[PDB]
Parts: sequence; C-alpha cells; structure tokens
Amino acid sequence: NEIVVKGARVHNLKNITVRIPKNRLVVITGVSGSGKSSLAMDTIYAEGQRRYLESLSTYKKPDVDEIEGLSPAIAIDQKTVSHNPRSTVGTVTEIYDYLRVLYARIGKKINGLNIHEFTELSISEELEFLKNLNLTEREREIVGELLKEIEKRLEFLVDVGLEYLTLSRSATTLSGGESQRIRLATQIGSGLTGVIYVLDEPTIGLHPRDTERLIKTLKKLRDLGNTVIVVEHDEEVIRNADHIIDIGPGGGTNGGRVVFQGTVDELLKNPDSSLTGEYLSGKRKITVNKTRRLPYASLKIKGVRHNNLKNIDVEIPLGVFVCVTGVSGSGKSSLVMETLYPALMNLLHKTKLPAGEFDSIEGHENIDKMIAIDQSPIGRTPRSNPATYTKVFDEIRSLFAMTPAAKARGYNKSRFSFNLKGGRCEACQGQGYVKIEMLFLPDVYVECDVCKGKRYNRETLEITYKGKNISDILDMTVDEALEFFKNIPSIKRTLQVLHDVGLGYVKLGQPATTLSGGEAQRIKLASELRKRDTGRTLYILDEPTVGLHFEDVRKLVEVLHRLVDRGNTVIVIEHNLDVIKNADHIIDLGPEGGKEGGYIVATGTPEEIAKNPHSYTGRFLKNVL
Ligand SMILES: Nc1ncnc2c1ncn2[C@@H]1O[C@H](COP(=O)(O)OP(=O)(O)O)[C@@H](O)[C@H]1O
Ligand SMILES: Nc1ncnc2c1ncn2[C@@H]1O[C@H](COP(=O)(O)OP(=O)(O)O)[C@@H](O)[C@H]1O
Ligand SMILES: [Zn+2]
Repeated sequence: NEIVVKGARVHNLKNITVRIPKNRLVVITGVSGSGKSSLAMDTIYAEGQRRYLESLSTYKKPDVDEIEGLSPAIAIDQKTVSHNPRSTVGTVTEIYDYLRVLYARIGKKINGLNIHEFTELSISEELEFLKNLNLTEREREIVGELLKEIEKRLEFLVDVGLEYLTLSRSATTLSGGESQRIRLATQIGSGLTGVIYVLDEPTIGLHPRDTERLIKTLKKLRDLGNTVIVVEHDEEVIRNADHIIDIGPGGGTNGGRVVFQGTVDELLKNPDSSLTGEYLSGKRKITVNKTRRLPYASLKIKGVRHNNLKNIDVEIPLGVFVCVTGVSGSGKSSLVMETLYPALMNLLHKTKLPAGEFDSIEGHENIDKMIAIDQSPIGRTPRSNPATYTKVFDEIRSLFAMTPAAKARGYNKSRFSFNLKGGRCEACQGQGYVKIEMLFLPDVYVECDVCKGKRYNRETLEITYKGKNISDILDMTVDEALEFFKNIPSIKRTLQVLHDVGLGYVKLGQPATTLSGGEAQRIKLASELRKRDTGRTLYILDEPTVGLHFEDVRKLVEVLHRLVDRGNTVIVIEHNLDVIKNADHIIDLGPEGGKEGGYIVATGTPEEIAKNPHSYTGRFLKNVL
C-alpha cells in the first residue's frame, strides 16, 4: 500500500501529488530549501499526527488537498526533545522505570551498586554489568525476562552510537544529534507498529564508523511494521534506501518538485535529472584541495582533562583549515567548545566564561580575535529575520524612502520598519498575526485580518520600487533579491555572501524563530565572510554541515577556504568526509567514545590520517582521497 499526498502546496511545493510506499525505508533527498521538510514534516507528519489526535476526547491543517493511506505519525528531529531539566537519559528512554521494578524485585543493591550507582555507569558498562549477573537461581525467575527487556533497550542505545552516555546524564545537556538518536532508540525499543516515522538527518553527530549500525536500526524500525521516512544527505543511507524521493531541482523558488522517484539502482542508471544522482554516480564531486596549507605559527593548549580528555596537549596550527574528528563521545566538543573556546575568549576578549580543566595555553598572542559560529538562533522573536540580522534591511528601507513617491508622502526609512510605529500595522504589532487573550497557555496565533499577514498598513504598502512593495521584498528569497538588487552594491554584497554560504533559498523575512540551527549558523558565517580586514581571527564551528546536501557542502567548503585564504584560522568539528578531506590539518580523538576515548589518536594532513591504522576517521578518509 501507499501514502498518496494530493496537491501538496506547503511553502515552495508546486502543488504536487506523490505516492510513497508504506512499510519501506524511504529516503528524501535534495538540496537545502528544495522542500524536503515541507513535504515530510509539514505535510505528512503533521497531518498524520493531527488525524490521530482528532480521535481524542473534546477534540492546523497544512496546505494540501488530501492524503490517502495516512497513518498516525511520529517525528524524530531536534525539536522533539525534552525541556524538563529533571529528565535524564534514563527517564526519556523509559529504562529507569524498568530499573525501578528490577530493584524492587531484588533489593536495595545489586552486585554492590544501588540504582543511582547503576545509572552512573556508561551504557556499555551497564550492559556488561547486567550480562555478568547470575547472583541467584530463583531471583532469575522473578526478573529474568525483565532483564532481557532492559538489555534490549540498552542495546538500542549502543546501536545509535550512544554507548558512552550514562543513564544519569541530564537530558538537557545532550546535543541535538544525541537527542535525536536517543528518541530513535526509545521509539524502536517501544515496539510500536503501524506508524509513519519521519526522521530528520539521524546521522547528525554520528561518525561514519557507526553509519552501518544506524542503517540496520532504521531497517529494524521498518521491519516492526512501520513506514520510515528519512530526510538524509549521507551517501550510505541514501544507497540503503528501499525508495528514494529526490526533491528539486533546486532550492527556494527553483525547488518544490519531485525530480526523481524510485530505487537506488534506478537513480544511478539515470542521474542527469538530479544533482543527488550526479553526485552519487561520480559525475559531480566535491574536490580535494591539492595544495595543503602550512601554518604561520601555532598555539597550544596543555593539560586538558575536561570530561574524558586524557591530560592531552593539543597544538592548533594557525592560518590553516583545522578539523577535529573522532567517533562520538571521543571528546571533540569537550576539547574545542567547552575548553579551548572559553579559554581563548577569556584570554583575548573579556573573560569570565567557565572553561574545562586544563593547565595552560601558549601562543594565543598569534591570533587577534576568537569568534564562535554556532547553531544558537539569530534572534528569539519573529521581529528578527535574515534581512535585519545581516542588516541589509536598513539599506532596503533607505532605498524605499528614496523613491519619489515616498519622498512626496513624507515617508522616511523608519516608515518601512515593522519594528517602529508609523508604517507597520498597529493591530498586529508589525508581525502579521494576533493571539486570543486567554489566560496564559499556548494560544492560537491567527493571521491578522487587517493586514492579511503583510506586516504594514495599506498606506505604506502603496510605495513600490520596481513594482515591489516592502512586504514583497520581505517575501523574496535571497537569490531573487540578489537578482532584484544586483545594481545596489551594498545590498548585493550582503545578499551575495548569503548565497555563497548556501542560503539563496531563504526568504528575507523568514522569522528567526523558524530557522534551523544550521541555517542560523550559516547566516552568522555569511556575516563574518562579509566583513573586511578580519586578519588573524580564529573561527570555531561545530558540525557546520547539518542539513547540507552535497552541493551545499561544496559551497560551505569554498567559504571556509575563503576565510582561511584571507589569513584567518578555522577549526571545525566534523564527521563529514567531504569537509575533512579538505582540511589542512586534522586532530583525531578517540579511539572510542567515553572512558576509552579522549586520547589524541592521530594528527596531520588527511593523507597522513588516512595512513594511520589506529584512526577510524583515517579508515574512511582512505576511500575519498
Ligand atoms: N517556517 C517557514 N516559513 C516560511 N518559509 C519557510 C519556512 N520553512 C521553510 N521555508 C521555505 O520553504 C522552502 C522549502 O524549505 P524546507 O522545506 O525547509 O527545505 P528543505 O527541508 O528541503 O531544506 C525554502 O525556500 C524555505 O526557505
Ligand atoms: N554534561 C556533559 N556534557 C558533555 N559531555 C559530557 C557531560 N557529562 C559527561 N560527558 C561526557 O564527556 C565525554 C566526551 O563527550 P563529548 O565531548 O560530548 O564528545 P564528542 O563531542 O566527541 O561527541 C563523553 O563520555 C560524554 O558522555
Ligand atoms: Zn496586521
């Protein structure tokens, strides 16, 4: 049987009708902004969940005509995460309750450890502890099958690359990738069948060493009797699909269409319609830089012992492209984000950030500035958008104020701000939607019926520049606007860097709160790229390929080489081999995650790492060099 999506029009989807096989591993592919999430999350998941919830007591619809063959749907992404600070790995996985029943059926301690002490072992240690239990002959008969269930659920955590976590770990201290995979392990452990699962890039944060095991886990989720829809860019996940849906042909206005549908073999046989197929067949490639850079100096952080780091000294060559690599849990974010970054902020720029344990830093005088480019949002209210954040909107407002019609009406540039009274729609605060005054719980946000969502009063909307009013400009994608304003240098420059980091599909007025973490990071990256005379700035970026198709990664790599070419240093934490194979220098941590990680397993060029038999990263690098 099949899901039949009829007349899908959410965002840039071109009123498409798509048939999707059920009880299959379906991989949705395509460049950023092509419409993968619009189809899989905003249409299929949303409607499947909505139709189930409408069966409840006492009880929104996406822009779509109908969906045949729908089932209740469950999403696994970075938004389906716990916000309860009380929650731990043990509680969000539902393993803690099983442990409670186990301890109530045996005693306060089991083989020397109480329950809290059990939860403080890593997952692999917990598994070995339980499997080395045969303390009794009849307690077996009261907990036996129960232990099996506990073991089953722990094994699923190992299977999604999280063996280094403890059950006692606070859920809010997990990364987005860790949270996604925790939820995957919990959903497969639940054994629920008959649902449509929609997963957003479940390889985020996962080393290639673990990809195959993740793929087996996705197939087990399928084999329970579920449809498993995965939005993914990873080549191996794509090659393991039962069915591929490739969205394109491009992003933004140039996207919203299914350009290929069928098996992997069919995609390889006829790839010239899809970028995805061209990369998969080798017709298109992210190039390996064949001139590795040498550093002009280095800095060195000594005695790092934060978390599992094994009292390591780490040298950062400056003026080159640096990747920090290694399996998940090996210590990369502990080293880079939680020790080196705050320690250099404190030395160079206004201290007082807490930093992981370490002895000293030498050579920090060899850089002038330390800037993190992370995935935290660019703003917290829809009053922020890409145009205001990069501050090109101030230039667009001046331009509108300079039209003959605006000057004759007395409209200065403030008239064209939706954050100031005057030109903005005062009913909807200059946002386009109003709430219902209940008393406080998440109310409905209905579209403003005065302005119809356009954010400005009708008088302000009468001013046009080349037939477009200010609302029209906010509805342009970056690429549209980049063509529209190509004769205005200050505007074109900002729009150009947004296009160069791969955000040509993003609308100028998209509210900050709807942007993914990767999109926020790339906007901030474009802001840094736009600046002149940065010189000896060290930039740190954590996993900047989240959300990125092959072509998007090609763009990201070009941008990073541009930053380094103008004298900067770049450190990225990555698992992506197309980025790593472009590094001038790699610091590979591990060998494993947790207690058996935290060592420096290898350093040097991609070629040197590839030659190192102790490096998992080098083992996969070998095949792309
Ligand atoms: N919440 C939103 N509001 C308005 N436009 C959006 C929103 N989310 C995505 N878009 C736009 O819709 C188009 C498709 O986006 P999306 O479905 O997220 O692409 P993908 O998942 O393929 O990266 C893009 O031009 C994007 O900028
Ligand atoms: N609150 C915490 N935040 C981050 N890591 C933690 C925390 N508590 C313990 N750790 C551990 O530190 C070790 C290294 O983790 P991390 O630096 O996150 O690895 P990576 O970034 O390579 O995936 C892991 O064993 C991880 O479980
Ligand atoms: Zn309004």
